[PDB]
Amino acid sequence: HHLTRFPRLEFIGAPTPLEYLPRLSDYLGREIYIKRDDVTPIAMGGNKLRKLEFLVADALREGADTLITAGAIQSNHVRQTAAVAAKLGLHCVALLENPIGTTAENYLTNGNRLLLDLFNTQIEMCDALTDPDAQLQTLATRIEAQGFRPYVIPVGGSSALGAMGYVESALEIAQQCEEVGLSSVVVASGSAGTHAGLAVGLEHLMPDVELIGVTVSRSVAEQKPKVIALQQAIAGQLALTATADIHLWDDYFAPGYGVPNDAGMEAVKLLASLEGVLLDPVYTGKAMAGLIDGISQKRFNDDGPILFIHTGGAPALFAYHPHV
Amino acid sequence: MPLHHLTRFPRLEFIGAPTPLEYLPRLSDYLGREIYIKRDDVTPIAMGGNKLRKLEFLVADALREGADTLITAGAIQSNHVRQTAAVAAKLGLHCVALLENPIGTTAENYLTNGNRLLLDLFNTQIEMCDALTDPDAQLQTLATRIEAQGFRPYVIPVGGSSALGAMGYVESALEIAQQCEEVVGLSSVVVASGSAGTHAGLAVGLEHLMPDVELIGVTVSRSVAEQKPKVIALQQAIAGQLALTATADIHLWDDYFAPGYGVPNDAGMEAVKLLASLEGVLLDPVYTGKAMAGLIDGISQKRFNDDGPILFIHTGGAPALFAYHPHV
Repeated sequence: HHLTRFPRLEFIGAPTPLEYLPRLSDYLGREIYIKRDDVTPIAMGGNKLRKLEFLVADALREGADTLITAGAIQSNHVRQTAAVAAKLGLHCVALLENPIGTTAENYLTNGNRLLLDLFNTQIEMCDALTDPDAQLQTLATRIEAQGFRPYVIPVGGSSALGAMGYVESALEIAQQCEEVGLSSVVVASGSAGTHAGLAVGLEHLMPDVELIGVTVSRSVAEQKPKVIALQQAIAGQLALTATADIHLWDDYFAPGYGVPNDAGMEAVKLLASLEGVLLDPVYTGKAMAGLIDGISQKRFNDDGPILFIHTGGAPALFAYHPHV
Repeated sequence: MPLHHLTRFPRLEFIGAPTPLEYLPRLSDYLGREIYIKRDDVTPIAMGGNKLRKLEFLVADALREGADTLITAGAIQSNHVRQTAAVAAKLGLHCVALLENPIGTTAENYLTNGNRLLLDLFNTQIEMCDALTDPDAQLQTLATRIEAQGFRPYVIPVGGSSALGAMGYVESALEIAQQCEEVVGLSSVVVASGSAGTHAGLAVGLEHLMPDVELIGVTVSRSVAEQKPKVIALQQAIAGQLALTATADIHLWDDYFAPGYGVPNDAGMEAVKLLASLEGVLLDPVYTGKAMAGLIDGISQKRFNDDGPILFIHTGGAPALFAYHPHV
């Protein structure tokens, strides 16, 4: 590796659990393991915290007093960023959109959005995040003009820097699995930092394992370029090469980002009832539905054990109830 | 050494590593006093909480008995019920929950969101009742029906608070002593005092491992006079089970729960807002927000034994935030 060049804050501490799922395994007729990255100590957890360890460390080095990011009203990333800002005495400004055009009260005011208010997040609404990076720059300039020193975190925290958090996650995965068959790894692939980070990390640590990203917002055609771009950026900045192909399945997110679907909700119900594990309607439920259908369709490279990366998202359950 | 009889009890592994014990620099700066936090809200199972430590012992006991069904009781928004149901799902045990509406609310998020929502995800069989007037008797009656179906039920009392359940918090005290060793000299510990198992287990553990430390229970449902005998009964039962004596006086503050169990109050809400905004920590309107409100007032009014470090036990409760929003 030799990746320990980048400054980082310790938000997690201990490696997150890697667990066997004996009831799901028995039901599916396949060995399933889970990386519990939904279990991190800050504000109901999630994958974005691993990214923020690097991103907020960078922010501090720059002497920032404000964090600015963007996402949907129910963004897990925004909530995790708001919580970290609170913890560190930093202001937080969030640029928020309603990506599904709902007026359902729990989507609008409960779940992750409720938490934002608890963290004293400054909320800026926009009609659509059509150009996130650009819109974030305009906000940052406005906030700076008010007398603050802002630091911009991209949507999903998915820069090459943010993605370092998932290179780190792979190291944990590597050591946690050295006593396991191993065949495949499944993760939700959205803003792509998690996917890319694991891609780089797993190429070097567990080259025999197939990494599958189940998309939550885009076709394979729209997503692969994003993931490759980040994979190569991470690789360069760690003085490695990344030659592994990127595997994506885009069948499991219709009709769009932040809209639940039946396979997704049924995946949520299955994991909850068989294992007492909570997924979410936007991300992990869709990714899991992808895993299950992979077994249905004999879609994995071989029939060996599968590792699902639980990236979090469960507070959205309370926003999506009863419907959107 | 004194707590070695704990090894005698079979126990499941739900927690794993010791939960974090963290300094709270921003809260400490505001309050003018060193505040630490024991993060029993961060557990791997279904959004965590104190109840998981009790369940390690209770469910091990159920398994030893050949039980296939966990039966328990609580409020619709009970964290205990939610954690019991999660554990039952995980182990392939059936779960039956006797629920009450403690506050007479018709708010739809209280009736259907938060913890109650999660119950359906765990396939919990739900039995409503008008009021838990006699929980032990009502749990028994329900266990008889369940048994007639051929199930093999294990009854868990409200909050998981039996002497056996309470061993989880005797165990937690051992973690706390270890984690503080060389790192900080505690003066005080603050925990919400509900069904009394958490308070009692800590009381026994802390008496033997950190006898100079002042343990304060902030009541969430009862006056000092109603609550104190419940805590003492468990304290003594726990000690007996471990071949120990427990001579420590139990301390309780009851000024922070009004107008009653499961009703939010202003100081509770302000404590929730303070912890969220200063530390990114999520408390809850029923238990921890009220206990924290007590800690804060205790500092303001100089109620503690001295001016030294305070440890807040974060027992969990956050999923209730979503059920109490926007109001009840």
